Amino acid sequence: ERPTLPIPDLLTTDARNRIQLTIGAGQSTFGGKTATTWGYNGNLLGPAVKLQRGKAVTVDIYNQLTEETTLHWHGLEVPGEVDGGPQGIIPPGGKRSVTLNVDQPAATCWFHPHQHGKTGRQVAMGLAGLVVIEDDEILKLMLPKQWGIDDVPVIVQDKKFSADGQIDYQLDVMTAAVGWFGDTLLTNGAIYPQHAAPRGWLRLRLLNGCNARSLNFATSDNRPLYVIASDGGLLPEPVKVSELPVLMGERFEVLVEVNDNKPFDLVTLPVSQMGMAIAPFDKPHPVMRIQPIAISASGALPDTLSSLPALPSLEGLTVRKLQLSMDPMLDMMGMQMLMEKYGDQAMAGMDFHHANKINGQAFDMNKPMFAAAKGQYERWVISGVGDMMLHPFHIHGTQFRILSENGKPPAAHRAGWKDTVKVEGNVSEVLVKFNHDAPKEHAYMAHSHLLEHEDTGMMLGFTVLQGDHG
Ligand SMILES: [Cu+2]
Ligand SMILES: [Cu+2]
Ligand SMILES: [Cu+2]
Repeated sequence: ERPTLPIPDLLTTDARNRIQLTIGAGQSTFGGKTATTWGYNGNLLGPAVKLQRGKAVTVDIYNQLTEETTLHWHGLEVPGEVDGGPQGIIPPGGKRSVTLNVDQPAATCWFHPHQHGKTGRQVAMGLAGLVVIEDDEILKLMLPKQWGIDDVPVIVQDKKFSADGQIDYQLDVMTAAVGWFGDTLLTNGAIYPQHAAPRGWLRLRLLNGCNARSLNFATSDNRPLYVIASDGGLLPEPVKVSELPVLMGERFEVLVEVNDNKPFDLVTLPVSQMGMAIAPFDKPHPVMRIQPIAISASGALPDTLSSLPALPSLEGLTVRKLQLSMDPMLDMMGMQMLMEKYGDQAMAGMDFHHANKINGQAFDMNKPMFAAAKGQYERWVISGVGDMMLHPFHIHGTQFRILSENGKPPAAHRAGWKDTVKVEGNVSEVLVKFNHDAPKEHAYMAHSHLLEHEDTGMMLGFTVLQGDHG
């Protein structure tokens, strides 16, 4: 029998208004082999922290690893001091506390390490958790809302393991060039689980938690997915899709219909990204089995969900150009190693530690590239012209609107609030506004979310201090 889908615990504040997260090493089992893994409040992955718009929470973070880490709340708009970028060091055996004052629409965000140069390994070892933000608006909708029954998080990740069963992560030339990817797909940490869902509407909060692998969700029997929310919250109305591409670090919430006596699989379809259509990912691959059950369910697919504000006029806004690049030598060496090992299938459908760059500079923790304005829209133009690697570009401190995505206006289910934009051999443009401060000592990051590229230099720091005084 397939294992049941693990359900992260939904963790709320205690009487002291505190949430405790312990970062630690333990053991997990994959395919009958034990592996050392890391987790928040457990052996692997983490809980779902539940936050309400307009309410403060204090998080106490206990680092019980033997190495430094940081804790970043990806998708949360918070000041730099509590954003948990690479400057937010938590010593091994130490504790750090942050007060989060949540001020943004309901959405599914997530959290993960951001340790300088080591983010890929620390996520690969198992660290990731979820953030569920609620507000008044969303609860009035009739959405499926029973956590772990008809409202379920789905954190999808690949791993590769060595013969001893341990997770096999090394940041070497090939993995630095193409990304860390594996042959084993996990869904909330389990291999091909089943989830028992009541007849009616099932809400899936999908996260691509892979280091480097893009995904493309669909159902085994071609039933549609109704997209209701993206990274930064609800869309204005549901968007019906037959397939749903999801970049690394992106979330979408979808509703799917569950009918009596008709089990089906959520699957991922082959993608056109270097290295990612190697067997078993050359064909549709299962993510999990949905098994209909007969218990109570009241959830609805609402005709209307929210209102999206009009894009502001673009005239007169500051433009920032961010040119992404990879060292041609790393690109050539890594691509050759990939082709030699896997052959043509590795391109199907198509020293090095500071090799990857933005505007000619590898990330410098001591030197923010610029100071962005506070409380003012800017247009950021991000280019990957010059290579054909996938760069899901993420900017801390904001939920943004995509104006142009890699050659075209964004797809309808990508036109709302986003914290990731596709850049791949073309140029994208986003409209951003920073509402919180970030000083040089706790700067915001902007980077590709292909973690091995972030780790080898494709990140910049930026500060936010003041708006116009002119
Ligand atoms: Cu992230
Ligand atoms: Cu982030
Ligand atoms: Cu980041």
